Amino acid sequence: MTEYKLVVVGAGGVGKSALTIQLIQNHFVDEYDPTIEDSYRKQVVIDGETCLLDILDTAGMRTGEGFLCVFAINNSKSFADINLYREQIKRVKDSDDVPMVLVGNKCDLPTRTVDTKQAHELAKSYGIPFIETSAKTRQGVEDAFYTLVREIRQYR
Ligand SMILES: Nc1nc2c(ncn2[C@@H]2O[C@H](COP(=O)(O)OP(=O)(O)O)[C@@H](O)[C@H]2O)c(=O)[nH]1
Ligand SMILES: [Mg+2]
Ligand SMILES: [Mg+2]
Ligand SMILES: [Mg+2]
Ligand SMILES: [Mg+2]
Repeated sequence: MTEYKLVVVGAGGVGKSALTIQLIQNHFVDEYDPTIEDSYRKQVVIDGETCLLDILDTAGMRTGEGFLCVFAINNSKSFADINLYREQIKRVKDSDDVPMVLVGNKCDLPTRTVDTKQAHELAKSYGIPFIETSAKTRQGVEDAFYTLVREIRQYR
């Protein structure tokens, strides 16, 4: 079956692990050791297609085929840091055309300090999709990962 190597990047505490575990294990982690970096695998169906996802949950690469660049909507600094991660990815892949998706996580929270204009304008600056997620409620989580897969499909 088709295989896709995904990588989740972003500042500490944004929800990289929570997003990954919601996808892989279907549950929300209220805490997850910020030092655990691992790959997590799952056979899934995306748009009817059976495939294998291999997801690298990073902690603060070269074989990654698509990247989620994650910030938290209640963490301005995490948004500022997105550019460092995007550039890291461009360098590690030696390419400007790497599939990626901008993810604004923790959208369940009312304490928003990165607005929807900021996020949408950044995504337009990168020419990539922006997806609002909550690892807590599961809103957007499949959409974020699967959109990335569809970006890899396009790229292939
Ligand atoms: N309210 C809320 N909290 C979240 C969400 N995603 C992650 N968290 C919490 O934010 C903290 C850091 O998440 P974690 O996945 O460890 O972030 P990482 O350092 O990027 O892996 C944890 O306490 C999570 O339970 C979310 O969508 N909403
Ligand atoms: Mg983590
Ligand atoms: Mg491992
Ligand atoms: Mg099918
Ligand atoms: Mg502001």
